[PDB]
Amino acid sequence: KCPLMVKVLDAVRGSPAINVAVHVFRKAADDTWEPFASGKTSESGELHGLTTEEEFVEGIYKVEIDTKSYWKALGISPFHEHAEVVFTANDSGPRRYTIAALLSPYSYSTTAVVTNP
Amino acid sequence: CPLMVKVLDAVRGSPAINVAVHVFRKAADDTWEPFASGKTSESGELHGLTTEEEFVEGIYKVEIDTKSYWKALGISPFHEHAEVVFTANDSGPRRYTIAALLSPYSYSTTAVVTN
Amino acid sequence: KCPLMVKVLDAVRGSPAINVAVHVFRKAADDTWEPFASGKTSESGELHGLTTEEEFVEGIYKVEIDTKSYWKALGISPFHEHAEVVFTANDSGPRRYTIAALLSPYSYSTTAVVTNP
Amino acid sequence: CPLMVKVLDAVRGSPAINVAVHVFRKAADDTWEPFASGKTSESGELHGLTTEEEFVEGIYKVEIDTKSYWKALGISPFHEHAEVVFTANDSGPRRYTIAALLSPYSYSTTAVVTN
Ligand SMILES: C[C@]12CC[C@@H]3c4ccc(O)cc4CC[C@H]3[C@@H]1C[C@@H](Br)[C@@H]2O
Ligand SMILES: C[C@]12CC[C@@H]3c4ccc(O)cc4CC[C@H]3[C@@H]1C[C@@H](Br)[C@@H]2O
Repeated sequence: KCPLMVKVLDAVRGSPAINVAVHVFRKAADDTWEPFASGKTSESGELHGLTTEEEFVEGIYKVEIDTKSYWKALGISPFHEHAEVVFTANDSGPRRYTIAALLSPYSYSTTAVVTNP
Repeated sequence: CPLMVKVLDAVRGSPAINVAVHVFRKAADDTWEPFASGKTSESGELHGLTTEEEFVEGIYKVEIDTKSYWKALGISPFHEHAEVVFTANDSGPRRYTIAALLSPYSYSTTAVVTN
Repeated sequence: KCPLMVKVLDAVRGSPAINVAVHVFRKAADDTWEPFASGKTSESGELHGLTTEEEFVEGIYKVEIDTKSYWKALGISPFHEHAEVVFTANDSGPRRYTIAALLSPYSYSTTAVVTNP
Repeated sequence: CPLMVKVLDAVRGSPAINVAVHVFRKAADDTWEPFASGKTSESGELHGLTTEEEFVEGIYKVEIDTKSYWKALGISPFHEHAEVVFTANDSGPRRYTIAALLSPYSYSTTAVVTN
């Protein structure tokens, strides 16, 4: 909801990827990754409510999507540990970010849709 | 040499082997005329479809028969085939590689155009 | 709306692809492509209302997305004429189909999300 | 031979040339230890990163420095880099090709694992 949303789809089943764990980190002043927010995708493959416009300040963020556990639960041993998405946010003022990922066992893609509010 | 097709399997992390590929050229009456065809190799590649002489400017379609590939693997697919439609242009680079990455409910295709 | 929706995104701009022409065809009994529906994507990159559950019977359908005109209007000469999506629909009863496409000048992807109503 | 990286540019339909690539291996203290690196060739490829001897089972990360690539082209990009994280497994095929297809606001990566 509002400034950061994550959407995950399954390219094998043509479906939302449900119950996928997502961890967001923010680079701290000492160049370490600090925990920022986390959650799981819903029945629609979406994860809303990770942060607020106030909390989501300028910075470098990493969205980890735990794809390996997703595939393993479906009986599949996939190639990747997780899909990582690393980006600078809000450098030119607040924006609305949708981070999308499309998953296959040995491949994925990831796409950002960015809107000006 | 001027046209190659390369196909990968995103589920198995492998070349997509034995996939039928049909190339067509658009005729003056806007129908698709068979132009060349073959099956992908053990490396997922299909070479020797055409020649510099035959591959003149025009509109081409490459059909990759993905449904039969997934059916052989016992995996239910969405698409009948992947279609790639483009105009060949002499002003650009001399070689077209039409690549495709296949999943049961999604495909990605790219053109790598080089000299 | 209801059983067939098309969504188009621009991978260069990280935005919906707006005002993209979309033509849907259905294979007739004489194995020819008959016009079925058409429209343009909205400001959200979506195209709703192409058909109804009544009209969208079993068959083989082709969704043509006119990507070349889209890129040309942005000053770009792209590789493909259009993105084609060809599929059998409703073979096992009515379903809800979202046909998504992600566009770049020399590449695209397309993905179906299929739901049981 | 056991690890290759191949990078393509979806905007220009070309190999992505001169892209920095850094490989890391996960250490016992869960930090990332520099393992190998290089720049993609004129064919968008990076060979000779490691050896059969050195490429033991473990968790590896391949970072592809996409932001600097797009910046050089004058195109505003979204990601800092593309990351690819995986466990090397001796039970599987002997060669890993890590491929990536780049756009300014989207990337796709595949592992092609072969003998
Ligand atoms: C990058 C790629 C996967 C890797 C492919 C590949 C893999 C190994 C290799 O030796 C060559 C290629 C060329 C096509 C490449 C695909 C084009 C696009 Br459709 C796909 O994302
Ligand atoms: C995952 C996706 C980008 C995000 C798209 C998206 C974005 C926002 C949203 O609300 C829905 C979708 C569904 C299609 C999704 C695409 C399908 C495939 Br063609 C592409 O990789």
